[PDB]
Amino acid sequence: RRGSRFTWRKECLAVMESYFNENQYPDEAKREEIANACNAVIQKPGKKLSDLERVTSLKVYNWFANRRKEIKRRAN
Amino acid sequence: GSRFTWRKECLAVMESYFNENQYPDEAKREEIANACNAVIQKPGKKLSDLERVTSLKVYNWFANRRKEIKRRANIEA
DNA sequence: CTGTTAGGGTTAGGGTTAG
DNA sequence: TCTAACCCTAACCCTAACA
Ligand SMILES: [Cl-]
Repeated sequence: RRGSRFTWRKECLAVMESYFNENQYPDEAKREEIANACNAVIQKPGKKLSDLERVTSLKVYNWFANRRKEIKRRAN
Repeated sequence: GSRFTWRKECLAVMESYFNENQYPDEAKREEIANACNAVIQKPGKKLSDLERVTSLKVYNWFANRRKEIKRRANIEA
């Protein structure tokens, strides 16, 4: 975990939250869908997405999981 | 004041460890803390809870140090 | 028997607060 | 002002409860 830390861009979070309200438990395929969705919003024309910037299904997973946890905790 | 303040000697000690490893575990942090206290400890005087060094404080400092460094890096870039 | 993952933890980067 | 303590949460580990 000592590597530089990834940041979710405001535009990705929108897609995320959109998909999150619909359903908070995306399956693998769904996560891939959301991943491509997010990438499509951030990729700059004419440039490939760096491996550090590209959203993967796993990032999406962890995001959902973490959010669920934060909510459950923030409900006392 | 009424907030914890790092004594120079303590900082020196901690820095000596920071240059070797920047992520000391609990046990190591105990060692470091005890080292610090030993130095700032005066005879026949119990160190007040505030000025007393603990593994948690060491932890906080190490983290803050790493972060300060990462800032200093971006400043020069 | 093989394979997934919820949700209980922890570690640590980038930033903000509080005294 | 100065910075120790804290906040948030990305990214992982672990085991029970499944399919
Ligand atoms: Cl931290």
